[PDB]
Amino acid sequence: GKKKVCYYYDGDIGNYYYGQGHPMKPHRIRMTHNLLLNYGLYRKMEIYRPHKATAEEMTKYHSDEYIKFLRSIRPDNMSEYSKQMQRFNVGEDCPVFDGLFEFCQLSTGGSVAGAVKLNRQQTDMAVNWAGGLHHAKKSEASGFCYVNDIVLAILELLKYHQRVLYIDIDIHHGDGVEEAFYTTDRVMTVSFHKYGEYFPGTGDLRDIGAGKGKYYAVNFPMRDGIDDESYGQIFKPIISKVMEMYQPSAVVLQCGADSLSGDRLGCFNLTVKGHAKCVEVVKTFNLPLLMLGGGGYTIRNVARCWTYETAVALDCEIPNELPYNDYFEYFGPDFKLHISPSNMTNQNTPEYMEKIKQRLFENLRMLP
Ligand SMILES: O=C(CCCCCCC(=O)Nc1ccccc1)NO
Ligand SMILES: [Ca+2]
Ligand code: NA
Ligand SMILES: [Zn+2]
Repeated sequence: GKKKVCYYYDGDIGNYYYGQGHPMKPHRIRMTHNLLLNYGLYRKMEIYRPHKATAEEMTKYHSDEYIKFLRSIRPDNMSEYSKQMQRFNVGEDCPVFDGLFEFCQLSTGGSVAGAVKLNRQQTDMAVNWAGGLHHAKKSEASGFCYVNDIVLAILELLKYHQRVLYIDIDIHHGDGVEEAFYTTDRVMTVSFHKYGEYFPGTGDLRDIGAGKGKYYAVNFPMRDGIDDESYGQIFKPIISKVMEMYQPSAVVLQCGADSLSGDRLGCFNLTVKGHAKCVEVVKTFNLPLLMLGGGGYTIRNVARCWTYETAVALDCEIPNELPYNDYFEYFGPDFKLHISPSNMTNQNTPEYMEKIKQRLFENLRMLP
């Protein structure tokens, strides 16, 4: 049936600035919010302002030393932390910016609050577009991510759920999440990503987990230019097999929008409909679902993607003609919600797609 959706957003989020030339723009979360408000989606869901996650919350995963450094580091005292910055990988991809810790606290707070809401059985779905920062490690920032809100949200879910399924549709491999749960069968991690001389360099299909976690990490490595047809060819069959074999009681879906056509950093060719079909596929399983953000660098397309995926979560049809909004000029020259794929070559042949799927199916046969 139609589901109860709780959505997390803090109006301050859009003001956090990574710095001149940095592609990660928290402003895209505000654009997403303003667009979905203008479509009238607030009438169908509960809108919550997340709390600022504390150090006690963050240290359920991250080390005390790393969190203390994030809590202390500022552009004014940077010069006194040169060594600490190199140790925790802060300074280039993961810059020090005003309000960095507070940005982490709000990104994390939405994911953790959403997980609590699902655990209490007070919502069917929880949405946190400021979350999904999949690369952060126990004691290290990485790929524009500092605090792993996903790992913290899954640890919250594990209090009430024996098995939690994690699915990652961002163009980049969900390394941080896969790493945290690599040796456990209590979380199965499933990542679809561009692989081969691409950030972060991990997610080979041969990386399948270790110890009790062997066969509980799934990687689908892809080439440049994947399209809606090819993605759709494998996503439903793989998720269906995962659901059948793994039988999770809760799901976390990372919806990184950098897998869309025309992304500033991405090299895929999905449309918003192709991306959102993933949400529709996961939705059909009727399991408690936490939907998260992630990458996404062509901000107009990020706002379109996450607005449509919120409408999909709500089973609410919305017009293709964009309503007026505070960022209306960003959506030109068309002013439409949906996007067209580019003429880029799809390097993922149908044979390649079927072969990787068959290899992953062999691995899934190894589950109890
Ligand atoms: O989307 C991501 C993170 C991608 C991180 C890519 C790191 C390399 C990079 O492009 N860094 C960079 C570029 C311009 C300015 C500063 C850093 N994960 O899902
Ligand atoms: Ca991914
Ligand atoms: Na695992
Ligand atoms: Zn990404």
